[PDB]
Amino acid sequence: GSHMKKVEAIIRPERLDIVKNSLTDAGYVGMTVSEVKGRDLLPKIKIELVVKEEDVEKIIDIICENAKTGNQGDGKVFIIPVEEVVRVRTKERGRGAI
Amino acid sequence: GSHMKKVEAIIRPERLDIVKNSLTDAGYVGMTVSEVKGRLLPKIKIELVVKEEDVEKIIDIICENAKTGNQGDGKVFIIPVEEVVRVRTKERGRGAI
Amino acid sequence: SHMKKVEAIIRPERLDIVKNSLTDAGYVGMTVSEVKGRDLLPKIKIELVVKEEDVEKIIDIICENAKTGNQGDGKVFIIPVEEVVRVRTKERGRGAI
Ligand SMILES: [Cl-]
Ligand SMILES: [Cl-]
Repeated sequence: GSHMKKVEAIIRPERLDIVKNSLTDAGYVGMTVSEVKGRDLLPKIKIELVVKEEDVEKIIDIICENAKTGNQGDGKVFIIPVEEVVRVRTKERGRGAI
Repeated sequence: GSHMKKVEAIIRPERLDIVKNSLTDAGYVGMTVSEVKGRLLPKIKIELVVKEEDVEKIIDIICENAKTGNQGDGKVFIIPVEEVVRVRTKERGRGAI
Repeated sequence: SHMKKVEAIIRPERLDIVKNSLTDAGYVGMTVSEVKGRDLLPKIKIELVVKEEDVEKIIDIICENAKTGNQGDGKVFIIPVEEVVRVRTKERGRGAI
């Protein structure tokens, strides 16, 4: 019961700003962005957020809300368990590190 | 039990098309592809979130088509996935897969 | 499964020291990718799937060699890995690592 989760979302590159700015506005700044390819192999954007479990549903809504375009290929959101999180700067561990 | 898993494989870049097409032929199209480095030589990472019962099937496909018989053929990892959500429809569980 | 994935996001200028330090400690199996983090500044992601007993030292190596004393040094995540398969020999479990 770590109560820490990784949110992994694959979205359209043209939806990054709207999804990033919407997340920033909700107080979710800890985010990793990478250029990938998905489903032909079209350029896509992967976003990763390691957060407190209680924040997962809120982030899903924000990602789901902003990323939607109503067309096929909008992307998916994955929830992956995280058993530990550590801050490199102070070696602090746990939910405090998030 | 979640019954949803993430298949994460690091493979040679020259084996991507052959592995991709093999998976598509077997009905596994949902896949994310990213360029990485490993050993620092360039490699290709493929990710598939699938139903648990399909894992063994996909492992076979990747291993059979990514293998060249030399060191560096890559490795396949299975990571638990507790939830999957479809952006277009917000469907969760195996339906979103 | 007693197998775990170590995923660390660090400053790009600390990759070599962390990379070389891990290999010096006997940790050669590692994947490196270029990513962005916060505003959307270049960062480096390093992934290692290892035996659970080795995680702690790897946390130590990454944290001690990636830290600079400034804010934004990065984080280390521990994710469960339920299976590892060697593409070439198709060997699974902790032996495959
Ligand atoms: Cl869709
Ligand atoms: Cl993962």
